[PDB]
Amino acid sequence: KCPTEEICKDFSNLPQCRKNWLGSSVKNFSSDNKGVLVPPRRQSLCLRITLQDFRTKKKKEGDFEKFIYSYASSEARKLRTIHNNNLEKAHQAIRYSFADIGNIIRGDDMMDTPTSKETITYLEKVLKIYNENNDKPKDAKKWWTENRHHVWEAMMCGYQSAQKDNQCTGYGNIDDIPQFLRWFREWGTYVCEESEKNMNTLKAVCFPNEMCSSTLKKYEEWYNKRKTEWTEQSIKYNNDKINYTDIKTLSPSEYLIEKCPECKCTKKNLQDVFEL
Ligand SMILES: [Zn+2]
Ligand SMILES: [Zn+2]
Ligand SMILES: [Zn+2]
Ligand SMILES: [Zn+2]
Repeated sequence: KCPTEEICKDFSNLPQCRKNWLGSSVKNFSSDNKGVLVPPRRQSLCLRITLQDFRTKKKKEGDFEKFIYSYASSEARKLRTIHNNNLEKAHQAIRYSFADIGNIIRGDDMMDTPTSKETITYLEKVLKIYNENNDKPKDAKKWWTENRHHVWEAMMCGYQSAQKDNQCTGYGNIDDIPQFLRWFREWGTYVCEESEKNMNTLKAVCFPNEMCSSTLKKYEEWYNKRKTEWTEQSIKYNNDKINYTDIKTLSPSEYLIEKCPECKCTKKNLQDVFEL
């Protein structure tokens, strides 16, 4: 279920958080991460910790952590405000941001930004200050393992404040899925949806004069835009799949067709369209 009303009170919103696929501003975009496209949701993710945030929040035990929780809660609220007429898109976007918050905290998020580079260093310094003589986490990896449940509660409390939803959810194991795969999947959820809709539209108009020709022209523009992105992301997918025993023999289309339950990608709307 949703978390108790008590737990939610302990979290707070941040007015900093208000409401395409980018092939740059990724670390090592020409080497390790060639082919990686950053989701628009990630580019817009509400979480920034500055040297100055570190200075203020470190002064009281637990405040820096709560500052993180607050951002996570605001990110969730924002996402449900964006996807207000669609519960499940909202849920999946929250999950994706939750996982992204994980990589940021753990210091291996792919975006080349100060927040992505610096958050781990600030968290770990604070944990040294307060936990160096007890049994509590002193590194960000253990912190995440021990506190990810709290982070998720803050997101659900956030999601509920958008429009008093009573339908919360768990996060599956989303945060354990390699980030490049999650981004590829999220691309998948947008594109396979476009693809199914665009096909129906094309068939309907062209195969029940100029409207057909006009429809096909737009269908082509959509196709070429996504085809470049498909091509880029397949480079990363194919380079890195060798390291995972259960996808190493799968093509990029097979990955999204067979191993992305949120995707709705099919042979007809993905494989037949994008892979010749
Ligand atoms: Zn759901
Ligand atoms: Zn969205
Ligand atoms: Zn750089
Ligand atoms: Zn908790």
